Amino acid sequence: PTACRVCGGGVQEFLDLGRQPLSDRFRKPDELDDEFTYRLAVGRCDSCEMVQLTEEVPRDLMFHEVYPYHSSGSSVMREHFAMLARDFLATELTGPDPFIVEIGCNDGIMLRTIQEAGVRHLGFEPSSGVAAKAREKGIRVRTDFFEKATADDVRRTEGPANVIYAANTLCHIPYVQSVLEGVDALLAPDGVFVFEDPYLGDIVAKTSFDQIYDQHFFLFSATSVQGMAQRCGFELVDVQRLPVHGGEVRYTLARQGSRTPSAAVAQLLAAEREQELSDMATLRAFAGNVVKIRDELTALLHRLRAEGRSVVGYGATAKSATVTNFCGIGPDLVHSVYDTTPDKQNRLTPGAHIPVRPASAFSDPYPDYALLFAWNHAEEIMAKEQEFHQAGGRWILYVPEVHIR
Ligand SMILES: Cc1cn([C@H]2C[C@H](O)[C@@H](COP(=O)(O)OP(=O)(O)O[C@@H]3C[C@](C)(N)C(=O)[C@@H](C)O3)O2)c(=O)[nH]c1=O
Ligand SMILES: Nc1ncnc2c1ncn2[C@@H]1O[C@H](CSCC[C@H](N)C(=O)O)[C@@H](O)[C@H]1O
Ligand SMILES: [Zn+2]
Repeated sequence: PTACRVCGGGVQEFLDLGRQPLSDRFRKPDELDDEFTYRLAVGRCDSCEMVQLTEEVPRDLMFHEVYPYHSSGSSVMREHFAMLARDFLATELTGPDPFIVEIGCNDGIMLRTIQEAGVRHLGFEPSSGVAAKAREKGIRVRTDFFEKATADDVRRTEGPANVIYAANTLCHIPYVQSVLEGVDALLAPDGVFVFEDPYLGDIVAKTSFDQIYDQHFFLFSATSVQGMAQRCGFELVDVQRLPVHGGEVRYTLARQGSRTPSAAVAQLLAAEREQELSDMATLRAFAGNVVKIRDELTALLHRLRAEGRSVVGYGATAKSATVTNFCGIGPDLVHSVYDTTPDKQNRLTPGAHIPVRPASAFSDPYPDYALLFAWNHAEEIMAKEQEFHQAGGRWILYVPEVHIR
C-alpha cells in the first residue's frame, strides 16, 4: 500500500504496466543484457486525487551525465519555448532587475531567449551533459537538483525570483513537497510558479498510456494541482492547455490570495468534475482501453509479419519503452527504430533491445510500415518524410487507437 507524495493519503492502483527498464538507457549491442527494472503501475490518491506512480526510481538513476534527451532537437518545441520566454519578458519580468529561475532547463531551449534579453536568470539542471550545452549558449546554469536546500542557497545569494518555471520537469519529481518548499523560500511575494506537464485529461481521452514511464511520476490535472497548491499555501490562478507532447496544461501558481484566479481555472475544474476525469471508474476504463490497444497493436504487428510486410519504428522516444516492454514488441516484429539523437544511435532500445539507427538511414528502399512512436511529433516528422509516404510506406499509430495511414 502506497502513501501519496503530496498529502500522505492512500494511493489506489488502477493500471499495472509490469516490469519496465529505465526509459532512456540505450545499451550498445555488445553490452551485457542486464538492466535495472522496476514495477511501473499507477494509482490515484484517495484524498487529493493526485494520479501518480506507485514505485519511484531514484533520481540519480535517471538524471546524470548521460541523459540522452536534448530538448532543442524539435523545431516545434524550440518555437514553443521562445514564445513562452517572450510572453514572460512582456509580463512578469518587466521589473527593474527581474530574476527568473528555470527547473530542468536542459540544453537551454527556454533560457536562451531570457539570456538574449539580458535578464538575470539561473537554470537548475542536474544532468551535467545537457547543462553543459546550455552554458555554451551563455546561460547561467547550476548542475544541481532543485529542492528546498538548493532553493535556499539561491535565495541567499541571488534574492527572490519573480518567476520560477518548469516544463516537463515537475511531473518527473516525486519530492514535489520539497520543491514547493523551495518555491516558497525563493519566489517573490508577488511572483508566480508556472509549470507545464502532460495532462491527465489528454492521456485519458487519447488512451496515451506511453505517457506513463519512469520519469513521469505524476499525471497532473487541474483538480489535483489546485489541491496541491492549496495545501502548500499557494493557489492555482491560471491554466492553459497546450498541444505539445500529446496534450499538456500550463499551471500558474501564486501565493494564496495574491492574485485573482482566471475564469479559465474554474472552467477547467468544472469540465473535469463534469467529465469525472479523476473518478476511479474513469481511470479503470482507461486501463481497460490500454489493454485493448496492446492487444490490437500486437495482433496487427504479428499479422504484418505473417503477410511478409516489413515494419520499423520511428522515434526512439522514452515513451516507446513502455509500449515495447508492456506489449512484448522486439526486433522480430519491429526491426530497427529510426532516431535523430546521436547518443541513441548505434544502440539498442531499453528492455526490448531493438536496434536504433540514424533517421538519415530511413530512406529508399523504404520499409512497408513505420510504427510512429514519436506520434506527438507527427506533423514535424511527416513533413520531413513525404518521400516515404509517396513511395507507398504507411504509418502505424496506436494513439488514440491502432490505425494505419
Ligand atoms: C521531432 C523528432 C524527434 N525525433 C526523435 C528524437 C527523440 O529521440 C524522440 C522524440 O521524443 P519526444 O516525443 O520529444 O520525447 P520522449 O517521449 O523521448 O520523452 C522525453 C523524456 C522527458 C525528458 N522525460 C520528457 O518528459 C519529454 C519532454 O521528453 O524522437 C526524431 O527522430 N525525429 C524528429 O523529427
Ligand atoms: N530536481 C530537479 N531540478 C531541476 N531539474 C531537474 C530535476 N530533476 C530532473 N531535472 C531535469 O529535468 C529535465 C526533464 S526533461 C525536460 C527538459 C525541458 N524543460 C523540456 O521541457 O524539454 C531533465 O533535463 C532533468 O535532468
Ligand atoms: Zn494525496
